[PDB]
Amino acid sequence: MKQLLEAGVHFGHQTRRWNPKMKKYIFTERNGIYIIDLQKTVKKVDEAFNFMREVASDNGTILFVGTKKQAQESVRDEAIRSGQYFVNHRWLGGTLTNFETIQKRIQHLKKIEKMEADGTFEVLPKKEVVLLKKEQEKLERFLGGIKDMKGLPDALFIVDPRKERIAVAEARKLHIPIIGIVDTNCDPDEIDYVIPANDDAIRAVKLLTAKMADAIIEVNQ
RNA sequence: GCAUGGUUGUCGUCAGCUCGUGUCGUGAGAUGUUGGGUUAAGUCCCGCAACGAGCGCAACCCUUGAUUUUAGUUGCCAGCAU
Ligand SMILES: [Mg+2]
Ligand SMILES: [Mg+2]
Ligand SMILES: [Mg+2]
Ligand SMILES: [Mg+2]
Ligand SMILES: [Mg+2]
Ligand SMILES: [Mg+2]
Repeated sequence: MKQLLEAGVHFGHQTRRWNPKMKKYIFTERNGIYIIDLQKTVKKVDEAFNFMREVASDNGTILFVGTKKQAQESVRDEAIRSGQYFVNHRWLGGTLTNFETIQKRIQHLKKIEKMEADGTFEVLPKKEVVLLKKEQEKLERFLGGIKDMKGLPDALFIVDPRKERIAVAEARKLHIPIIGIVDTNCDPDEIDYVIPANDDAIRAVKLLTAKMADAIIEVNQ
């Protein structure tokens, strides 16, 4: 939470595309670009560091959502390190609300990645070549890291509520508390523990999400 | 045969018709099944608030077109004598 470390890149978005209810975090606007106040950020990042206290205390599960283009590389590595669960590519509709039917796809993937190793690897001459191996990559590229999620997630960590409208809407309905990095165009009401920060910078996203890794890997020892 | 069972024609071998869970809408409804390519084909790919499934399409069946082993009778006659 070093203010100098945060001072690297935390700008925001243009003036034309700002949410009027983020004005609390706006400080020292510039020519055509808003700049968010770092003083409140370092204060507010503490709660998200300390709200995530309880959720991971009992070996709970957390979900990372990184559909944004400058997010997949970070969230993938943040969750594999901590033994957590992540989403990189498009968020499947009803991943949480219609979570019961997702297991069928998950169990299907587990079955398929068993036959070439444990069962009859060769069951068809070339049918499995064109269809069976083609679907196993199709399933993993969307399911990704949630393939070992035993139950409903305990908390969510998103990076862009404007680009994760499906996720934030279907997590509120299921009453799961979320933490996320919001920009000058996002909405703070939807998020529980707001972290006003830039989302467009690769380093800025990696800086903040790396703190969450150390936060969770502390208790689970 | 306007009380019915069974059987059949026709649109038409046209490529469509629905369902489970989820979501949007006060509601009838909607989505999936739409959008960009491709195909004989909702046949397949990419995207997508949807994820999958069933009956259909395709294949599995018969027949014709090339060829190997088995078998020489009532079939055939290479090489033969009649
Ligand atoms: Mg009649
Ligand atoms: Mg046809
Ligand atoms: Mg419809
Ligand atoms: Mg189409
Ligand atoms: Mg063809
Ligand atoms: Mg079909």
